Amino acid sequence: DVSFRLSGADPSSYGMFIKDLRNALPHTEKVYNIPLLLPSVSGAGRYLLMHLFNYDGNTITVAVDVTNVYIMGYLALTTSYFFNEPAADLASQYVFRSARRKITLPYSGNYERLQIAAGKPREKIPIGLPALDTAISTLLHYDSTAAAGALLVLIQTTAEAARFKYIEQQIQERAYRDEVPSSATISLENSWSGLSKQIQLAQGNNGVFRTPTVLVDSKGNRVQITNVTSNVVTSNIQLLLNTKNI
Ligand SMILES: *[C@@H]1O[C@H](CO)[C@@H](O)[C@H](O)[C@H]1NC(C)=O
Ligand SMILES: Nc1ccnc(=O)[nH]1
Repeated sequence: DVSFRLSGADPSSYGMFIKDLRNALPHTEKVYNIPLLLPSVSGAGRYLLMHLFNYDGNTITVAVDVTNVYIMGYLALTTSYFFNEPAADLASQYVFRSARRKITLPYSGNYERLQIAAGKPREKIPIGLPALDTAISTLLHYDSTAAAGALLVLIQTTAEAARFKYIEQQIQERAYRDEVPSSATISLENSWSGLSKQIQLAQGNNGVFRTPTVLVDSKGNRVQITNVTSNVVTSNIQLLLNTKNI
């Protein structure tokens, strides 16, 4: 398991949590020096538990699929909550079994459905450590509309930060003040699968992407990633979705 506590949290302790999260995801090889997530894992070993504590010390446990870093569901006191999707129902067979009741959320876990439920795109939702503290607090007591927004914050400040050093740094910059994500942040989130695939396809293509990936950069400018010498590949991305899952 991995843990993070918002009480006394600063950029350093957050960075330690994101390091812990990355290191909890198993891999057998690296591709261009980046850990390649496994094609599959069977049984309960597929799911990582993240223990998150809000400023007041209340806690949820979030279940994360270790092959793709997708949040499947979470436990708040004696109630489990899972996304309305087969991967999440499957996860419900293995985690939080001792919960007194299980609630299936009235949406799946993908960004498009969550944004619909939340009533806003995540371009408009501030993120940061304060927003994460709020999100944890919200998830403690069932409210499916508020939960959708909280889950958008949660996914971005955990999973997305694990996937990209840039996003981790953006959240560190928002340690004490929330701010909506940069366009670059949004772009990276949306491109993780594409980048993961192209970096793998480059293995037998001399480091050249079969299909270039269009990103937005730190300055709001739209750029093309064509090969593994790009900073996105050498710096930034920290985990690869296995092409077998793409
Ligand atoms: C590779 O990508 C680098 C970094 O973005 C770029 O400067 C260069 O033009 C590209 N070279 C090839 C061979 O694709
Ligand atoms: N890490 C993630 C979990 C759920 N949905 C996502 O889009 N990403």
